[PDB]
Amino acid sequence: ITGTSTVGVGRGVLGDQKNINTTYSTYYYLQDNTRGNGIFTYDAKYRTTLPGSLWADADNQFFASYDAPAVDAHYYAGVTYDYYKNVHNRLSYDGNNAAIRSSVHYSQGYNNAFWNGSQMVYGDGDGQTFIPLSGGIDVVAHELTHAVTDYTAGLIYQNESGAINEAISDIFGTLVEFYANKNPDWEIGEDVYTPGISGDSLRSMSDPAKYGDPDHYSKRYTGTQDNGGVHINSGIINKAAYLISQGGTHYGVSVVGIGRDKLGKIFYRALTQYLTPTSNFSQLRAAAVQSATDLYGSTSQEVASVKQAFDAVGVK
Ligand SMILES: CC(C)C[C@H](NP(=O)(O)CNC(=O)OCc1ccccc1)C(=O)NCN
Ligand SMILES: [Ca+2]
Ligand SMILES: [Ca+2]
Ligand SMILES: [Ca+2]
Ligand SMILES: [Ca+2]
Ligand SMILES: [Zn+2]
Repeated sequence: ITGTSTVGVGRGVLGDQKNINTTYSTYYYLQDNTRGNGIFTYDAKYRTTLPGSLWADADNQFFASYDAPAVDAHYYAGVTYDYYKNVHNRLSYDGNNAAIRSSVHYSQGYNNAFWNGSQMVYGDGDGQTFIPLSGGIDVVAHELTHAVTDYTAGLIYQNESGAINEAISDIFGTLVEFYANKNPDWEIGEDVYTPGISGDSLRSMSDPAKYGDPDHYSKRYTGTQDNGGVHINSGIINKAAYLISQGGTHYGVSVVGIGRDKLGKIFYRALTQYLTPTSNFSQLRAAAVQSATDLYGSTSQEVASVKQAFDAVGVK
């Protein structure tokens, strides 16, 4: 909408207060004009029609319980935009400052979030498996990263290319969580998953097997559920990424960690310069090796550590 840029205040899903960028034109809208061609947050009103209504508020204060998922979807989309711009010199998901749109209050009891090809969508959860999913900064960044992948490598959402697609979203979701620096970890979704159980998460990158996911190519899932295991076999790549950054000895193979920033540079370059829609795990290894070579040199520790990490997870 046309209006003037304003700053509202509200509370997110976890009860924390934050300022948000809004737009005033009769109402205050969840429309942040400070980033690209805007960040826009919509109310899906418990239905499945998308996007729903651009979020309108009478007083620019967002402290109602119903407001909380919108506050966080809007704010964390801004953090994710800032990460891509400031760290990777990427302007929104398309590289051209495309408007970023999210809908909250999608459906009833909906234990998931997704990118639908055009926008982000967040359920409220059923209150037992999830609380509203935009409360997780890693979740929000996972979703926006699907848009980045779709505009760049274009990894098809099936089998190994789809597991790479998933891992890219977990990797950058985690790197955004570290960028914001509030309780960062190598776990996925912990802030919104299972409110009645402390210390768990949907997936672990540091130890995927904690939640049943493979941590070695020999343990990969080969069936048809979950689009050929895209959220399962992502553990193999998540583990490799974790090892590149943090190091470790895994199935007897030692990896010297090179840190999160270099992990992010290597994988961002692989995603945007070398991967293709049908890349498999072996092709990802080659893309990561080439990316590290471009950035750090063929004889660098960074290249050596990429090779060790893929060796450790059984990907040649
Ligand atoms: C981080 C988690 C809390 C949420 C995450 N959800 P996701 O992996 O973005 C689902 N996307 C999808 O199916 O895209 C496929 C698709 C394509 C077009 C239209 C609709 C759907 C997940 O791990 N969900 C499984 N628990
Ligand atoms: Ca209000
Ligand atoms: Ca965390
Ligand atoms: Ca996390
Ligand atoms: Ca929990
Ligand atoms: Zn995903």
